[PDB]
Amino acid sequence: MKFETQLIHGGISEDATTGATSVPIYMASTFRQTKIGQNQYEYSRTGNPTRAAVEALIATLEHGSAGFAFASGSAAINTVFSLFSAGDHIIVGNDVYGGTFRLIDAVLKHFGMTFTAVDTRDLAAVEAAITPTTKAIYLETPTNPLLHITDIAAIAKLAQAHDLLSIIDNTFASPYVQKPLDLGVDIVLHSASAYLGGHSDVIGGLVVTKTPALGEKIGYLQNAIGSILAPQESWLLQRGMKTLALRMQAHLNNAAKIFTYLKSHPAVTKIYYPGDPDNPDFSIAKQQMNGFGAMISFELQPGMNPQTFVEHLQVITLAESLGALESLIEIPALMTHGAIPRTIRLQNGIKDELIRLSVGVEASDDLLADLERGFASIQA
Amino acid sequence: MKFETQLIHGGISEDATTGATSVPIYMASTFRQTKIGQNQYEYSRTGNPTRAAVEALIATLEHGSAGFAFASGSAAINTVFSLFSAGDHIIVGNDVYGGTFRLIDAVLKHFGMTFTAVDTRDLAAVEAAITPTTKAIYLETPTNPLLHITDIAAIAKLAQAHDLLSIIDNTFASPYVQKPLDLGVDIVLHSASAYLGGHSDVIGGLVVTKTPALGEKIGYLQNAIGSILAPQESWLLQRGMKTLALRMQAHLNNAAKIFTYLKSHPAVTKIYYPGDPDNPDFSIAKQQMNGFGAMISFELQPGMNPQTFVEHLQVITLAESLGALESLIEIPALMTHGAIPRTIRLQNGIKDELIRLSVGVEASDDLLADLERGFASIQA
Amino acid sequence: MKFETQLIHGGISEDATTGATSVPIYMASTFRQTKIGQNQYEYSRTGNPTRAAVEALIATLEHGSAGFAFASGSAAINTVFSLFSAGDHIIVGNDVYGGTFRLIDAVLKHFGMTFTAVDTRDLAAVEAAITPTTKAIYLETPTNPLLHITDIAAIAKLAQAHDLLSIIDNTFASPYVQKPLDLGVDIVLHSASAYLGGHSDVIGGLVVTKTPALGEKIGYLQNAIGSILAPQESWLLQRGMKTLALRMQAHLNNAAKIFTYLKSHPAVTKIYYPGDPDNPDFSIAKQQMNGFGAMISFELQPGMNPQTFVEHLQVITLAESLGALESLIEIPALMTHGAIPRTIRLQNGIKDELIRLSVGVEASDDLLADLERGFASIQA
Amino acid sequence: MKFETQLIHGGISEDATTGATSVPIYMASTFRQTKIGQNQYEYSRTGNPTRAAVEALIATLEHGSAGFAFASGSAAINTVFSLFSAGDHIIVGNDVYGGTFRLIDAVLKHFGMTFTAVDTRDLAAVEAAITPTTKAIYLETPTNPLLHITDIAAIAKLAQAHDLLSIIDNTFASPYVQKPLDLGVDIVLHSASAYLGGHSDVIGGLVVTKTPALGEKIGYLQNAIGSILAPQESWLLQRGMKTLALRMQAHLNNAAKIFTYLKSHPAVTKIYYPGDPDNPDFSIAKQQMNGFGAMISFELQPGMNPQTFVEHLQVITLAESLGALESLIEIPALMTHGAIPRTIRLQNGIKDELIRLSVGVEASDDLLADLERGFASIQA
Ligand SMILES: Cc1ncc(COP(=O)(O)O)c(/C=N/[C@@H](CCSC[C@H](N)C(=O)O)C(=O)O)c1O
Ligand SMILES: Cc1ncc(COP(=O)(O)O)c(/C=N/[C@@H](CCSC[C@H](N)C(=O)O)C(=O)O)c1O
Ligand SMILES: Cc1ncc(COP(=O)(O)O)c(/C=N/[C@@H](CCSC[C@H](N)C(=O)O)C(=O)O)c1O
Ligand SMILES: Cc1ncc(COP(=O)(O)O)c(/C=N/[C@@H](CCSC[C@H](N)C(=O)O)C(=O)O)c1O
Repeated sequence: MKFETQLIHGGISEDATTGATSVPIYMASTFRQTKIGQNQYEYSRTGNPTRAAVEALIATLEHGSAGFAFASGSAAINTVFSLFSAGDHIIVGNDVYGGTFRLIDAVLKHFGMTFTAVDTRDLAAVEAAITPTTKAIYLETPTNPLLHITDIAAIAKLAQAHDLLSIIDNTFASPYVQKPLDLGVDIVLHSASAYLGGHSDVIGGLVVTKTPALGEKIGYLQNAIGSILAPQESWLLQRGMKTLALRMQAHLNNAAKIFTYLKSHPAVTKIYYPGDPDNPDFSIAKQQMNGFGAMISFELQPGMNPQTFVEHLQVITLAESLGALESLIEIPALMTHGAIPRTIRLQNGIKDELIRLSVGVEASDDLLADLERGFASIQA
Repeated sequence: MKFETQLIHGGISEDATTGATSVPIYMASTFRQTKIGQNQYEYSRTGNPTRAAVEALIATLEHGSAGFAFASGSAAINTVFSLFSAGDHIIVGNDVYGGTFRLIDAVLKHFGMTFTAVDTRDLAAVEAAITPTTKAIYLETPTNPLLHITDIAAIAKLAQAHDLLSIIDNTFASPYVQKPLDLGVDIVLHSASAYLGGHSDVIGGLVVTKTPALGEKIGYLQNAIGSILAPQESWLLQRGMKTLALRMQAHLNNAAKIFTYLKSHPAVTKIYYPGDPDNPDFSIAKQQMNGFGAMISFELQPGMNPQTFVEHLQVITLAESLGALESLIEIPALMTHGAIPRTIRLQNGIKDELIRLSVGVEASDDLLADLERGFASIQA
Repeated sequence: MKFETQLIHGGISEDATTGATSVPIYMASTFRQTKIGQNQYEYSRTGNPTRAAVEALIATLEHGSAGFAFASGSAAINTVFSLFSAGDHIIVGNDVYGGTFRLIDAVLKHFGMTFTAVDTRDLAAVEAAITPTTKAIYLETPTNPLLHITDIAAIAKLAQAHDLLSIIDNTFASPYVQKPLDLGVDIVLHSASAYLGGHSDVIGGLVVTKTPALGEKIGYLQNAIGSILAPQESWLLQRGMKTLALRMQAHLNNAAKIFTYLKSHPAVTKIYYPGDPDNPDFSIAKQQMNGFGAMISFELQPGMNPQTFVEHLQVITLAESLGALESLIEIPALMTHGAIPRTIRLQNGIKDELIRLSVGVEASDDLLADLERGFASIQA
Repeated sequence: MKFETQLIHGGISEDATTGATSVPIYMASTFRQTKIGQNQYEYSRTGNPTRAAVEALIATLEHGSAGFAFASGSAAINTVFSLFSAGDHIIVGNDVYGGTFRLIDAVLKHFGMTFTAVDTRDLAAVEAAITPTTKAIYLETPTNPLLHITDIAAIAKLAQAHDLLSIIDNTFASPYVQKPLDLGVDIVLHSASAYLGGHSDVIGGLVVTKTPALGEKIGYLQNAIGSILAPQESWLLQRGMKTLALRMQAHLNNAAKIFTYLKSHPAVTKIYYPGDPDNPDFSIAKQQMNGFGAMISFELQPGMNPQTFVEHLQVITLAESLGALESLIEIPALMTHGAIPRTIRLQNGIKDELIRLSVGVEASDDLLADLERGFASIQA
């Protein structure tokens, strides 16, 4: 049907036998069998009706073939990279969530995997990074937290041309804004803690594969490694997913309003927003994004203290995470990207004074009034 | 106090501010902060009051220093082995759960990790397997499904003598029967889907470390990889853990009764039970095990069909998993150990006719009557 | 705060001690006490942090003083009417949900309570029904299922003039559309199974009182009778409430589109919609309702079979309940109002061919296309 | 089967279609229908697979025909008494839980219902209370908190002889100790917050009827009044019920040990325990009770302060409720029976210095050591 209708009714969204208008929460760890092998489900880790349904939904939403729900976005990333073996080289984006940076440096390189960081907006930089042992290209768009917009279909074509895998981290856009499998990508993955759960009460990850033979691989790993999303929280994700469209419009609209508002502040010295029209990413954003996202990062004038600004907001809420109905705000150097050494941070674009604002769903008037409370506290 | 009292009151078992006689279920993904860094909790993946409490409990029960709860026992094993890097060699037990076999062969060896299988009851075999790149010894006791009893304190001393790590998979015994950290081991890990949840409605894993510096390492990995146990199911584990003592006595007692009963059957050609007194493992079992477990594996006479036997039980329940209040039964070649190639299975002790019976909690009379229903369905 | 911001942040919407961006689920039945009496909470039935927060929220949303959450809307109605004693007379609306009819006839009249049904759009009819033993006026607007719009502030003034209580059942409008406490009413009550939970996975009721001395009375009854809303489902209500504004706009807009669409069908012989402009209720609706609701009832031409029409819809879903993201549809004579005798039904406006359509949130195009599938099946 | 096996496998304890070893949690509020009326379930309040299964279990356990799960024990009592109408007279026990006293005085007498309190151990007192408008006999055994043991089969025969209903509140014994439907009673009801949930994290009530025509009546009221037990907490009850036998033995045994221990204290001036052999209730207790319960009430010497005693226990926990794995303790005049006026309390047996101890499951040694801490603080 149309996309709004797929949220309500797509995936598996009911119970065949009873008519229940809500996938039951199958807490059972195991399932009895009449004949061996013939049983439809066998063990809750290998798969169960509750997580099966959330998996179904994220996949129809992403225009892919198979969904896979994981305990966290980190856990999803980890078993996706478990496709690769020692010797393999991966090209990564120069700006990714600090944890993806951490999992690579602190774990994956232990496993014989090598990495090269690349501004994947420069395709020649990407093309130049491809070695005979290179096996994949991993990137986010928009990036955490600078919101660099990368050309998905471009990177996908590069990947196919060289028998590489394309892995896009679609957390910030969500399928309402971007469906990377529709631009040639092989694997799409989400931190469903953000916009797909949307209510600030679920940690989880999602992977959606387009080919069926890579669904086999990601599934075999999901079950062999077991970092699965549990029944209650699979059920909550799917519950929060049903409002994704309604929530995401409210986010996008509010963020338009916050950007025009921050641009009109001289206290604000730089702004990161894919809808900034002097931003060179502006056109690739329009082309591949239905909306410009609801994340804005910005810098204050160098003498101005961002912690003062942030600790004096009162409707906006100082915390990590993003994609929540509540507008969260954060200083990535002191929080989500402290896992990256300060020298690499400043080298890749993340000054110590950067502020990252997950625009939320509250009434726009109350948000601007609140941001004013924070500008007022640093004398502006 | 005493162990039964630690189940009810140990770990964190209440709520400091309210008095609540039950750790609240902290579904929040993130936590607001008044001043950056100084917040007690930050992000539900990194840790939250609900999972923190289950973590506390499994650790006081295991006589260790730190607990870590994971999405599944598999997920716990995976991030424990993420301590190791390419080049490292691990000695493993010749009989481990087929999934541990699978994670090793299908994933871990991709990461440059090498393995040697060893009957860790033969300490000279173990001693002989130790190479200059060997870094750890991983084993279960009792083993899945043959219930080989290994000398924990012996393997621990071997490990310390060679600057190795000892990793014991304590799923079948549980802390009520065995506390391997008390015999010199560094890491203890559980499939909490079995006896610790005990109710057949939770998938989860637990790791407990004894040193504090290895708790730091396992924690850093728990958070960086993210295969964490979610709040609802952390809460259910801890709920099921409170009855572990009551349930485990009932299991052990029933299993004593099932063994004497199966031994008196000529249809039963071989039996695997750590309390079998002609079993050479019998004495190391008495020495290090408070009870003999509630798992029995057995073989029928070669012309007798184990699937007929199993598909004709009606109180006992044909399914995977174990440690449940309900007595589960299973054929490991056709089920939990199908992940091991048939030739390696027969080579390591697992005939195609082996039956594995998780003795449960139902009334012993009803169980023997039921097992009779299955013997009746095969004689000739 | 503006209303959209109160959904996200109003009531109690976080956890004071931790910062948790989600009221924890306090499953504890009881709370320890250091000193007797001086404990803040005491017993989960009497009140707990989880249900306390949902109670807080429905009350700030309704512009009242106290919230009270119940196990179901029926259970809320029952303990509200438990204010009254034998001898008391209540005026009720001629069109109320069949269960309110049932609770009155089958239970409340057993208790010595007397009732008079009255079209509360005719204020003289209401005024004329007031006897010396009359103690309250109970009504819904819009009514289930004919959507008769009653003048709330008019009925409120009548009530105060005669030392009566005004009880309005605000289920169909919800606080986004109507806030009856702002028009002079004493008690507002909800079937939170409808729009406040909004996700078709919560049964519950809410009562909000404006005076503080009637909050005392409703509270004393909530605890003495105990028909309370449990912690998990209190938590889900409040979770579903956060999107009420986003969801309710989508509902209202879709319903505008469905009405214009049904009006342009000659197969449709009569329509019940508070926004029908030839409907005499149209102006009192504009005056007291922010939107016209998202319920439409309609009749087909007398030879046309409504069960054929309904059993041939495929995006719309044949079931009881309403207020769900999914568009539910139903035949009140054969379903929600079978509890009213057929003769009283036809007498009060409910023909056997009436159809009631809870307009939902799915894309409007897919809904009209679907309703066409049902018109096509009866030949029009 | 045997009773221990019915806890694990009785009622509905699995899922027919999947084999799930755990009744799924059917959060759906409503159920789709293919043809009207034909649907097995239709609205979660009227009944759903999750609560249906808990209802099934409490009924097979109680040797009755129909189970009914309610939001709280209070809510169960309230809709059971909703069978009666104005004019009806009920005989009640002189010692019932203070809330049952409150619901009667503060609500039920409003409805034209009249009550007579009677020591139902004296059958002539009961016989003498029966008026032409008397319709039922309501009592608890053991009573809250004095644990008066009443002759169930005697009261049942009295009831049938006079076309009365017998309603026994079986909360303190639980079906493991007493099954009143087996002694001639019509209605059995439980506060499942106590021993049936057993884990101190569920509020709920249960009613079990023996005749099928009274199951119809209690059901019609359950649905019309709606004070139902919600899906998550229905699921938790049934989860806690599976260990009832294991937990209840531990309770009973510990309580034997606590009584002998308290009897040997001269600081303890009076003791209430159905197993006290100088207690005249001792023999009717042996005859109708499998065990003597795990509640002990006792008085200290008149100069000794019970709040000092209680506020100085540290394994035992000062709170309301009972039946929990943790040993709770309480002063009924200052807590659970403050709802009864002090003069009626002292008149019926409840001095201001009475202590009520819900013996729990913790190790007996740790409990006696703890009670010593409280005797030490007042000096024995
Ligand atoms: C694009 C992307 N992909 C993947 C992920 C990971 O997904 P999750 O495992 O959290 O669900 C994220 C996470 N994002 C959160 C993480 C908070 S920091 C974690 C903790 N403080 C720590 O120090 O480790 C954020 O930027 O605010 C992500 O933005
Ligand atoms: C000693 C030990 N350590 C660890 C684990 C893993 O713990 P979990 O991740 O399951 O919680 C187990 C598991 N045991 C279950 C697994 C069922 S098979 C899985 C599935 N059919 C598949 O084909 O993969 C069993 O033997 O019955 C284990 O016995
Ligand atoms: C304005 C109003 N107030 C109160 C309520 C009651 O609230 P709840 O207890 O359901 O949450 C409702 C209910 N409405 C549902 C009830 C379904 S019928 C019940 C069952 N089939 C039965 O035969 O009894 C409906 O019309 O579709 C209500 O519309
Ligand atoms: C034999 C019996 N039947 C029924 C019930 C009622 O069952 P529930 O509704 O609690 O589940 C009970 C309750 N018993 C608890 C109630 C705590 S007091 C309530 C509150 N403090 C208030 O002041 O009101 C107790 O004695 O400790 C009961 O002992």
